[PDB]
Amino acid sequence: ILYINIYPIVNYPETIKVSAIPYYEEFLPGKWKKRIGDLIYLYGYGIENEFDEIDNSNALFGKIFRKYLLDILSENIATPWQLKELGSTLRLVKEITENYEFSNIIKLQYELIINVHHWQNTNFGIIVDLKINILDRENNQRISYTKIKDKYGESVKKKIWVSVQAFHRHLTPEGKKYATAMRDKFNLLTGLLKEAFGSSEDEKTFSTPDGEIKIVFKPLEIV
Ligand SMILES: C[As](C)(=O)[O-]
Ligand SMILES: [Cl-]
Ligand code: NA
Repeated sequence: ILYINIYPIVNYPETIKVSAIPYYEEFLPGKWKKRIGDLIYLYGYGIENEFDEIDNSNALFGKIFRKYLLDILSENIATPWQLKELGSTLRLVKEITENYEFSNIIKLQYELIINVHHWQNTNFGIIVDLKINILDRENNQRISYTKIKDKYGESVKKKIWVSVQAFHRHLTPEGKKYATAMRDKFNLLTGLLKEAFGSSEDEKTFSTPDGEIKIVFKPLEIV
């Protein structure tokens, strides 16, 4: 039983309202709109009175829905997660607030990286990657292990790496290898994804102007 980091959208609007205008140079990309070739399509909360409807049998549907999906998710982020990047990709972050040695000088931050996967014409899912960013707490900037070693010394470097591995569940909280690591790492991913979208249940529905989007917070299974 193989589990993949893709969380399926099991319901979405089979029809969505879109507006098209010609692309123009001053266009600034943003929510509720997408450039497609030499048109910009408005959708979701960007729809003015003027509109056309497109269904999932149309190639345009997937090109729009892949972005609309992220736009909606971006409207449903729960504290303490924050939006870091929205566009073709959705990145959310939160600070690791549990204790670890050298937390006073080194800030750790989980980052969920959310992309949309589309396959067999009508299937959508979010592909979700988890990274931990390591920040120098005094200036809130990214800091490499080498720079930690130079600035705070070898001991801090080594300890941070163990803490990072423990927060990824690559090691036990005590810093040791364990047997059940890929199961627990998936549970962590699923649990953080649930938290980030305010979900206590293994599925959640999100409202859109076109109808509901339903996501199941359970990784796809290849048996
Ligand atoms: C109208 As809205 C949910 O895009 O702020
Ligand atoms: Cl765009
Ligand atoms: Na539907």
